[PDB]
Amino acid sequence: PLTVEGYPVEGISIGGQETCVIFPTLSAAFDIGRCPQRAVSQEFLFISHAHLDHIGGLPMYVATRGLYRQRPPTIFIPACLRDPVERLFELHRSMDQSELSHNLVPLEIGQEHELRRDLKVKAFKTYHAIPSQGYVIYTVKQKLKPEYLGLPGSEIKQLKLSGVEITNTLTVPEIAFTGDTMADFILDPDNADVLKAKILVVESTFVDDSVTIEHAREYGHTHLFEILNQCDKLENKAILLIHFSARYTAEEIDIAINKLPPSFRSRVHALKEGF
Amino acid sequence: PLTVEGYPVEGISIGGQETCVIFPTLSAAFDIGRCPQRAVSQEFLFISHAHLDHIGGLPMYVATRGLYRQRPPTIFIPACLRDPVERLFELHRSMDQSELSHNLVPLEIGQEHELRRDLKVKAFKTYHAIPSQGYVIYTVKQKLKPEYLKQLKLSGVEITNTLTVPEIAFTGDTMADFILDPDNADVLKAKILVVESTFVDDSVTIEHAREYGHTHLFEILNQCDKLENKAILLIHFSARYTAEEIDIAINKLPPSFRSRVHALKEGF
Ligand SMILES: [Zn+2]
Ligand SMILES: [Zn+2]
Ligand SMILES: [Zn+2]
Ligand SMILES: [Zn+2]
Repeated sequence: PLTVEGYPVEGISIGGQETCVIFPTLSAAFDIGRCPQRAVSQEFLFISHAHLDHIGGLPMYVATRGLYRQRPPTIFIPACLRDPVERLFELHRSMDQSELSHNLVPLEIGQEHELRRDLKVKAFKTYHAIPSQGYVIYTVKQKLKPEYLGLPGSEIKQLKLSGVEITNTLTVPEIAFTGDTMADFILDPDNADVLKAKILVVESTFVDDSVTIEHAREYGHTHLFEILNQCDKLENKAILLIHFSARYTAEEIDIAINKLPPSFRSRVHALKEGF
Repeated sequence: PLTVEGYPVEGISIGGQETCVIFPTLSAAFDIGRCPQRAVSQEFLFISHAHLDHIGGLPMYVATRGLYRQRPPTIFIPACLRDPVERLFELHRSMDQSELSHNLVPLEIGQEHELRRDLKVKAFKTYHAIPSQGYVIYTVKQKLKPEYLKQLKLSGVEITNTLTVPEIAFTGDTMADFILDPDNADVLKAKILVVESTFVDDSVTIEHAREYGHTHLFEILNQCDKLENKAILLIHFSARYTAEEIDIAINKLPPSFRSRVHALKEGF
């Protein structure tokens, strides 16, 4: 199984067909594809945009969690999609008489929401043919202050009783997911945290010269050549490339990645499920 | 692969998760599940009811046929679903900014629709927790009358007979009461009956299957002589089962019934 910077990664992203990228240790799915069964067990769903290959599985995801008596999921969407997504769920309810319980959380670009005491999300601007946004998940953890770092637990414990503040809150961009986008998201000055996230999940719909950059840009997509051109500004520990055109074989993908300069290439991974 | 009375059968049916049963030589999908890629090449989609494990894949199926430049599919639904399904397409059209071209055919129970010169479908009543119907596909062929095996053709005598044969019956989700409905006689004569048996052994009672609008294998067994089908294809087993448990249950059936039973075990 695929693992990136310690995180298992599941799911699939074929450029024409479906995109659902799953981080099961975060209970997170980035887009819903055709509702792969592995996605059903994730409590948090982040929708980048309303193309059917990204959003089409949404009602089935909610319905299946309901059937299995799982906690209603929390679903993050661009704010402008709240209207149609409400309409969608009410239509299905009007037919199938089910509850389709969920928490729908519209986010505008730059807005944040808490997933858990130690986890939060922030939406960021992406550049695509229809309304869209990416998401950065941040860890929010307590870390020992420098002066207490090398200290026996017994000692730490008494400091706790006395009531000393012994930790600092550390907020770190952990996973950044673009969904479909042009490479210009990299140049948007609001996106600095995207470029420092431990893992960047970004589409590279086209990876070799069989397709031209400006053609990639024609449909709101990114060419691997553009990621390379900007690689010096990508401070991510890992880059997970997704959403390759269905025209490609897995071996073509590997070839394209292998051709990258070695220092950058060492940080590059590919989600090849289904290729 | 799975072949039933000469028909390749593809797709998947897992109770509560996804149902899409594909007869590719008929360009037919019975329900759409989560839109398995194999379904996209079928030009005919027959929807039994609106539960999301049966209908959720619908917009993706239409969208993908458009991307491949295949003809807009003809989609059959219970007549009562016409307004909300029309609306659903309009809503996805707006969201994905795509045409989602299709031909929606509301079919009332008993109504028929010509699929090909030699093929037609008819809806039939099923008994489920929400409105539902099954479908029977008939062949319609012209064959020389036995006696003649030109001057009679010129004279304008009918020398052929039009033979209408029930070929595939698909129930979708239903209680076994579909067997009792006298309007469903042809269902019980179809060459292949594709019927759900959500539960297949005594770990669950018949009554429990019925509470949720489903059929227990035991009910089919207990009425097996009413079924004149050449083949019975069981589908929609509860996800609690393994393939081995399904095979065990079928193996217990009496030889006359057992010889005609097949199961769609994909994913089990
Ligand atoms: Zn896409
Ligand atoms: Zn898109
Ligand atoms: Zn079902
Ligand atoms: Zn049902």
